Amino acid sequence: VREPQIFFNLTYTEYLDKVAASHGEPFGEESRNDRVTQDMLQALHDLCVERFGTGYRAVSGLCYTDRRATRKIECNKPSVRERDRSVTRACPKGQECTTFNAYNFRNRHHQVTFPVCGPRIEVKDRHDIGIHTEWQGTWYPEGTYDYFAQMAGTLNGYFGYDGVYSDGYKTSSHGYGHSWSCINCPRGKVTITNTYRATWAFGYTSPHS
Repeated sequence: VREPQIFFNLTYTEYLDKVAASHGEPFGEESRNDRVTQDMLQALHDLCVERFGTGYRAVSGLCYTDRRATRKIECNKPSVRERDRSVTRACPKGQECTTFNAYNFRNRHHQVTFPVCGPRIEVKDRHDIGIHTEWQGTWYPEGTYDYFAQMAGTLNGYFGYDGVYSDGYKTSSHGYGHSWSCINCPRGKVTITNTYRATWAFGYTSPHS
């Protein structure tokens, strides 16, 4: 069933809510997570296991920048009455860090915050028409896909998307705002423009389950 959905001006966590809604190994209270955020949390568990051994799980984390965008993740193993232990891992080069919310294994009262990386899209190719000027960037994101892109800071701009299904039929959008989201959308090309200055945008892509 082909059912692409396009949204402007969602936050990243609202994009993840739309992913979950389009479908409508957890331990403990992680049972309460949507499949989309649980898959993301499990990738953080993997980092805790790589750096604390079998059974360690991510219980929170954050973003910071020290030369590079960097994740700091708090880990604990359910068997263990010790303080949480931290592991730090830079985002891949060319990527930036944002956060999402999910239940950890021990806290049933509220979701906690976790970090996740995604490509930095440079918006710096200058276009001049008349005495009008804009800066552009293009992103080719990694069946169908759940795409997100947003401007950094308070800037807004135009988000352009051209997607193509395997049989050649097309889905496109072009609109102004702070962000753009595509749920269950075909592989495509994203263009971002703004009229203020050279800047950057954050992209995130995941296969649509």
